[PDB]
Amino acid sequence: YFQSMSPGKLFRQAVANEHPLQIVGAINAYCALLAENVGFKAIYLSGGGVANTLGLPDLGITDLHDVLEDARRITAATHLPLLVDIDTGFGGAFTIARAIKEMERAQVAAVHMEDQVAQKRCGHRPGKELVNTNEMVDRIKAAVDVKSNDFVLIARTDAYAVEGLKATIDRACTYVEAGADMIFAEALENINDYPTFCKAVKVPVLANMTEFGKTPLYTAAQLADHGVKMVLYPRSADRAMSKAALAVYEDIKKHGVQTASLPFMQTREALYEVLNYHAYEDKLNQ
Amino acid sequence: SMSPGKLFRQAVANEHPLQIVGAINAYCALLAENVGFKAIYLSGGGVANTLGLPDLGITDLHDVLEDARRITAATHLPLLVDIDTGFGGAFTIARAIKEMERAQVAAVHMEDQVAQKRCGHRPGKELVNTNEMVDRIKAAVDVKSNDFVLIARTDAYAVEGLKATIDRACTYVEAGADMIFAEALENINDYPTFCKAVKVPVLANMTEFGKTPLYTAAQLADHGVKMVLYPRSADRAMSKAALAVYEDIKKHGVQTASLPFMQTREALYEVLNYHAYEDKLNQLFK
Amino acid sequence: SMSPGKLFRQAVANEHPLQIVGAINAYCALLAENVGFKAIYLSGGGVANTLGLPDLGITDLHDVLEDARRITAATHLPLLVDIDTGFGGAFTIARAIKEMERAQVAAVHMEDQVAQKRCGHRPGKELVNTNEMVDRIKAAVDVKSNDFVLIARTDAYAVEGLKATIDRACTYVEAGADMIFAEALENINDYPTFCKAVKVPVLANMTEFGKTPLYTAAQLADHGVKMVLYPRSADRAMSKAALAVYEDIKKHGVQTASLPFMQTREALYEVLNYHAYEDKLNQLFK
Amino acid sequence: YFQSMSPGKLFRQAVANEHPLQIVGAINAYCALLAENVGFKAIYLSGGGVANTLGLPDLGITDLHDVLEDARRITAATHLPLLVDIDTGFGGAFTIARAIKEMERAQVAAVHMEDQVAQKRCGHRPGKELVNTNEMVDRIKAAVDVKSNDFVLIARTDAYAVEGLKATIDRACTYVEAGADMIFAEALENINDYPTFCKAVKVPVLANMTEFGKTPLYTAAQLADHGVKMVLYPRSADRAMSKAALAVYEDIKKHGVQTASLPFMQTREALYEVLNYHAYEDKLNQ
Ligand SMILES: C[C@](O)(C(=O)O)[C@H](CC(=O)O)C(=O)O
Ligand SMILES: C[C@](O)(C(=O)O)[C@H](CC(=O)O)C(=O)O
Ligand SMILES: C[C@](O)(C(=O)O)[C@H](CC(=O)O)C(=O)O
Ligand SMILES: C[C@](O)(C(=O)O)[C@H](CC(=O)O)C(=O)O
Ligand SMILES: [Cl-]
Ligand SMILES: [Cl-]
Ligand SMILES: [Cl-]
Ligand SMILES: [Cl-]
Ligand SMILES: [Cl-]
Ligand SMILES: [Cl-]
Ligand SMILES: [Cl-]
Ligand SMILES: [Cl-]
Ligand SMILES: [Cl-]
Ligand SMILES: [Cl-]
Ligand SMILES: [Cl-]
Ligand SMILES: [Cl-]
Ligand SMILES: [Cl-]
Ligand SMILES: [Cl-]
Ligand SMILES: [Cl-]
Ligand SMILES: [Cl-]
Ligand SMILES: [Mg+2]
Ligand SMILES: [Mg+2]
Ligand SMILES: [Mg+2]
Ligand SMILES: [Mg+2]
Repeated sequence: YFQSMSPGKLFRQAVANEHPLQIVGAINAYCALLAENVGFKAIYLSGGGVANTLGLPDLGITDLHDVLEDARRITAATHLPLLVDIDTGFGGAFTIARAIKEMERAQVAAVHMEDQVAQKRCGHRPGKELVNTNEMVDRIKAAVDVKSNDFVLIARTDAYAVEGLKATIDRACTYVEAGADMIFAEALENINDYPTFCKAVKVPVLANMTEFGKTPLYTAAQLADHGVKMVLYPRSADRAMSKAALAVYEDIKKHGVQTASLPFMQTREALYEVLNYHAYEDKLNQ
Repeated sequence: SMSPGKLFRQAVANEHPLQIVGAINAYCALLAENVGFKAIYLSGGGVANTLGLPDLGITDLHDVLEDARRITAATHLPLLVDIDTGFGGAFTIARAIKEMERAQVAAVHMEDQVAQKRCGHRPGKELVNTNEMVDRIKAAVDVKSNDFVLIARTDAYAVEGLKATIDRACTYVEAGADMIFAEALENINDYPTFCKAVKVPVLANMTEFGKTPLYTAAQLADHGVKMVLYPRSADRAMSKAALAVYEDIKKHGVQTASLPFMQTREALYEVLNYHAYEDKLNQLFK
Repeated sequence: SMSPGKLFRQAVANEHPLQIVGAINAYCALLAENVGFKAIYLSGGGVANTLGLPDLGITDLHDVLEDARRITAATHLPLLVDIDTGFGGAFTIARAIKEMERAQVAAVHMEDQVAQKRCGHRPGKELVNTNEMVDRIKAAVDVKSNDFVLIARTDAYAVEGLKATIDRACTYVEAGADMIFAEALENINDYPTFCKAVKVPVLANMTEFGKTPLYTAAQLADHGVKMVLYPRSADRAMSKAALAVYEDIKKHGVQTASLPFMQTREALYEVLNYHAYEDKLNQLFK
Repeated sequence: YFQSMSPGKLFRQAVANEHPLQIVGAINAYCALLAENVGFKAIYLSGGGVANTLGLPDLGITDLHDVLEDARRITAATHLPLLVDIDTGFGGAFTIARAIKEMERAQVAAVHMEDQVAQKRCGHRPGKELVNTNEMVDRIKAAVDVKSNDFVLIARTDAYAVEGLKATIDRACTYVEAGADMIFAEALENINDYPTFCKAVKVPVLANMTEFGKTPLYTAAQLADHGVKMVLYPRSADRAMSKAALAVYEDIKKHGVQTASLPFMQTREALYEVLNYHAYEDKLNQ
């Protein structure tokens, strides 16, 4: 409306307005513009996406700055509310506080922080270990301490795969008590566990619709009918982009020319429309 | 021991001709490397457009430098970087060259448009006079290392005709440019006379949706061309793929129909060389 | 609820006159805040010089933006930022304003020099015509929020005389500048006629080693000035102190003679508010 | 000589040439230019300095990017070899590897990494705890794995204050066996412990000459005569700069003008000489 809303308020309103809110991963500002064009009401900056786009595996190598810089580029280009993955907060209480404040300064609408172990030994192997409830509570309190009211903290639990449904609900509920605004859980293997989950935690729940993992793909409607308020598509666009890029590279290498690839390329014209190119080049000219 | 610039010069000498493919980010550069390209490119229009900006000279040294650094962190494959008109006067050009060298960049191209430049394939470009471009080149050559490659790009063809273009190119070589970028030549039969006149290696720009027909690398080489550039080819396909995934999710409430068009986790793991990470930990911490 | 720009406008209205002190970094801004200044300044010459560059328009939006962000992260004290001539054309100026707003900056000043600008106190400045500066201002006003302060700076005095300067300033106000920066006026008696003619608040630049005698804030206010700027004062003393410590260590093999000239750990801890950190941990994790 | 030496080689050579090498802290590029002018042969980027200059306490809040960005600005301005504080490496093996590679890419000559605990619990209080020898060995091996031969890794031990001389020597020796190039220890309370220390570890030893701690100030000559190859002055310049800045701020606030401060300010002329201003403004002019 005519209030000029804060990013967090826009996010909360998008969640309330949609049934459910679909949030799509965008690796850069241009992809966010594409999503906006299609009509999505919220967008997402994946941590794994930030790492992988740098040519790094998703092993917690990236820091606040890697993510912050990708987030800033996106929010500069669109007012569509952005949810940002900040992993485990990048360090202790003061680093978490810095992350929240910097994300808010970057006009980000929401972040999710998770309950994985962060600060393992130097030569410590990759794995799927959870911190205790109390430790995650501390992380949340560090975040809640400095956030504005409108800004959305989503607490993400990875407990489901490891601990089962009951333990997950207990954590999620404790996380809400600590001040989390919403809850991020993996796609439950059984759609009919959602009503119990959503009713227990009270706050809006996000379901993560990842491909090529251990989790099934339900429709947004199905998920909403079972109590879910947000559905996330974290890497979907990016996996298709990579296949397309690879195919173009192979085409050029094999054939000495990109002719066969032409039908698979967005046109200059469509690119110009997404950028509003003509309302620059033409619009203002000597 | 072998500098980026040296690797570039050697790639140019070894290949007939050297295909240089655009990569917008480090992951795309890894894809190109996997396919077996010998040099990669950071497009200025790509830098701008990926930020959601038109290619109108809004971006500065920092926008481009940051994208270049992310790519060279991930690969030793020699990178050619678009630095437009050098981002300002002599001192800015000098800063650009030194920063590009510090970022392990192999080559740059700088062009002879007036400051507020456009795509070389667009109508209504203004050129600086030969003397002014000479000054730009001199500023660059004054601070570059010997191995580092300065490519002088001329946009003169559309505006001044083939003869004037060749004269500029030749003057640019005399001023110390290492190679020539012959932008938006409309006919394969422009190349032999161009390439014979300038002597130094010449790049032909095989961009789509422009003023050039798409000739093969062999055809271009047979006409005296040493480098063929594919500046945005991968990027255009990526955008269409992203858009298609976004439409799928919006229309169908789920990304199932998109799955066949996505790179697999396995292929992603291979391109990131994920297993070398586990390997390294076993190597060092055992 | 109260925007940076609003805090700035209010500081200007409340003080007689508002003293604005240069701070090169966040720690200097904290020192100024401690002393009780109501507004702070990020000098363009300071941005350049601190990088080891001359103040010749080599720096870009990113150099300045990064220094501005570091300061505003540390303090809510309203910050005025030097954006030179806007770093390029209309679209660059628009980007600068939006980025400055995103960085929580309160005010900017933009001047009427030609692109490759110098210190306003140096001989041999070239000015753009009034019309061109008007265009610059319009580009800025078009995208700014209402609260955000655009200060139009004129360097015309040395080149064109007092009368021409006032005419420009007045045209700049008509174009939408909020306040006026009257650079390098040589005599206190230039101010009353200047300030009365332009109406909007006027800043006088009390820089050292320039073309201006150093008048008191009271004297300047009595002549109709609303803001007095001390752009590099702290920075010049810091450099002499650093140099003196370096000479001490080099000459004497030890820094003993320098100890009396060093801030104590205690004072440093107070300015950082170090104890609030321990306090916060006790508050939250008990 | 006429070889064009790598930064690390320049550092090694500076250490070998001097008796001992004095390395002075510089918070920014301009301070590094001042040190170079005075005649120092190596410079230092303090971690505490990076944090404090951001207005942050030295509590491990800063990351690789905060330090990297300050390091890049310095090395852009001078070829004087820079030693950079990278704390405990900013995370596990892969983060350490990234830190080394990025520091090398930034033309840094040397880093020091320490044996403090890093990855404490979220709401975990500030303190002076050491990791076990084995853990630091792992950190060193992570670093040595990716560094170039010439690049200098200095292993820093904080064991002295906590564990005594004997335990410190044992750690230092183990650190050298793991591949550290040099050793950083606090100022030993007894100058005559240095010969034993230096003879046991073999590699060059740095003594840290901090003010206002628990460590005494010996002269460079005294330290060198006892076996020490490097003496560090980490914050000295910066503490004097802060006192000078504060004094200028108080002057302007108290007196309404900076006249009393003038004798304590570096002149425009001296600033111009350090920057080589005249060989820009004059040197190249239309
Ligand atoms: C959402 C996620 O955490 C991410 O890093 O984007 C991933 C999603 C994915 O790529 O499978 C996750 O850890 O599930
Ligand atoms: C090569 C180019 O300079 C670019 O910035 O990618 C462009 C390509 C394009 O617009 O398709 C150009 O100006 O030719
Ligand atoms: C205020 C100023 O614009 C600056 O960039 O600090 C300078 C100050 C100076 O050079 O002393 C100016 O141009 O007046
Ligand atoms: C060298 C040091 O580690 C630093 O962070 O610069 C400090 C020095 C100091 O400021 O006392 C330290 O921890 O001793
Ligand atoms: Cl991965
Ligand atoms: Cl916007
Ligand atoms: Cl920001
Ligand atoms: Cl609840
Ligand atoms: Cl465009
Ligand atoms: Cl590499
Ligand atoms: Cl040549
Ligand atoms: Cl690896
Ligand atoms: Cl200067
Ligand atoms: Cl604050
Ligand atoms: Cl007005
Ligand atoms: Cl605090
Ligand atoms: Cl501290
Ligand atoms: Cl240099
Ligand atoms: Cl770099
Ligand atoms: Cl030994
Ligand atoms: Mg993630
Ligand atoms: Mg371009
Ligand atoms: Mg200035
Ligand atoms: Mg430190």
